[PDB]
Amino acid sequence: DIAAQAKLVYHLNKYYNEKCQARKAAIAKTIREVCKVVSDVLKEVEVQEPRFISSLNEMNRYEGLEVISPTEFEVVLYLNQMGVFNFVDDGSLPGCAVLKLSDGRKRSMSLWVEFITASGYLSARKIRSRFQTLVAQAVDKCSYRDVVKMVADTSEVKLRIRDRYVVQITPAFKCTGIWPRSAAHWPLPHIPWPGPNRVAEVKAEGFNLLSKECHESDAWVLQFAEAENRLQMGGCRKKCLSILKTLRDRHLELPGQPLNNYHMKTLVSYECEKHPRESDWDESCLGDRLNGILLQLISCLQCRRCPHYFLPNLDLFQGKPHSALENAAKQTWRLAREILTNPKSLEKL
Ligand SMILES: Nc1ccn([C@@H]2O[C@H](COP(=O)(O)OP(=O)(O)OP(=O)(O)O)[C@@H](O)[C@H]2O)c(=O)n1
Repeated sequence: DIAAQAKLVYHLNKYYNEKCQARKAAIAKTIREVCKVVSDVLKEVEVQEPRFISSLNEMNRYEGLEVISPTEFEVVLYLNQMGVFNFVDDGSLPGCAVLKLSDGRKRSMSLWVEFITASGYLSARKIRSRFQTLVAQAVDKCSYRDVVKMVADTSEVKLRIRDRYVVQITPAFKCTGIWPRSAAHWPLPHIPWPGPNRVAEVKAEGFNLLSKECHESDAWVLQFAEAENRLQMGGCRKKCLSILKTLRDRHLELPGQPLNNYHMKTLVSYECEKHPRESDWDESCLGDRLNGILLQLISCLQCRRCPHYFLPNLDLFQGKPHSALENAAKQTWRLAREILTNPKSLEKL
């Protein structure tokens, strides 16, 4: 039985060294060709409207870029601001928050003066709509125009590149020096994880406010990309996450798109709360952690509920038909059974 647990760890590491490493290289190649199209479209916007500056810093990754699928991405476009707005998060719009002007006048003081309502709120929808018109003009004018169209029938700004890749470009503001009320419960009082030292840097990472749709209202959607990534450092956590994203790409890309990489990302964080010790994420525990996550994934699909890690009131399955979730449970179960029954199957997965 030690041989079987050891056998699972061995073949998972081969899977990580082979399929996961190839996946990282292939997506990096796709990201490279997709971002130079995005940079050309965005630099066309910025000449027409300098407030939309391209925050595509390669820094060695592209800041603000998130992978959803081997062919789908989201670029977070961070907008300069003066800092005249107050962050307001009551639970009136779950998973959302609002930016209000600090006192009555000084609307002239803001860079986005025309987008502040009479009530004094900075409108996410008005900013995205203006941004959409600018992008729709850029994709007809830029050098790459033959390979970029803009996706239709959506209020989101999405570029379809070479009829293969889809990129959502989401305007956003970075919020530092504040933790949101909707996330103030975290970290849980009892759970040994993370270390209080780790919590203080995660909260120092801040959070983002994104202009996209969710659930009329027009508020900003909360997002914790940078906090999430700092949270999952240490041990084999990220190696586990990479294996999950790879298995999902190759075997759980299903009709209706019930599962995406962010589901895997959320489950790893919850598995960290269920196993808070650093020794639970030792390299020898890689098989136990992956098994626990896959079974946890099956439970979420069967229960029709997969809560957001920082915003437990939010369900990451909301809007997905139960037939698609049930199909994903049946495929995830059969996948987890094959891996556990014979880890050598990973060679051909
Ligand atoms: N902002 C980003 C995100 C991704 N990538 C590239 O795309 C690959 C796949 O990213 P991801 O879906 O997050 O898979 P991971 O296994 O998590 O890659 P990593 O461990 O490097 O984060 C990464 O290896 C990285 O090289 C990038 O260049 N810039």
